[PDB]
Amino acid sequence: GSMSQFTCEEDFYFPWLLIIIFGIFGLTVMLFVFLFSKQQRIK
Amino acid sequence: GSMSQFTCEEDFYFPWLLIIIFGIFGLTVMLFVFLFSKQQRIK
Repeated sequence: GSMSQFTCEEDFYFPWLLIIIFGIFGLTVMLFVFLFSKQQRIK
Repeated sequence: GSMSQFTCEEDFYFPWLLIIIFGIFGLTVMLFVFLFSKQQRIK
């Protein structure tokens, strides 16, 4: 009633860290290939 | 309906589906680079 505060139900139970790691991996893979193609470098 | 099922007719993007797609992406990216290197390594 006085202050407003919320809380997560999952409480960091499920493997969220695993998802994060994988997420960056995919984004990095594509992001790398994209920038690499623009650089026009074989090495 | 106690249990639940997912079908194409439903026409709805589930959360688990997103994980699956990404999963194969990462595995394919590495699996591809690995096989690619082996294809060049040997004449």
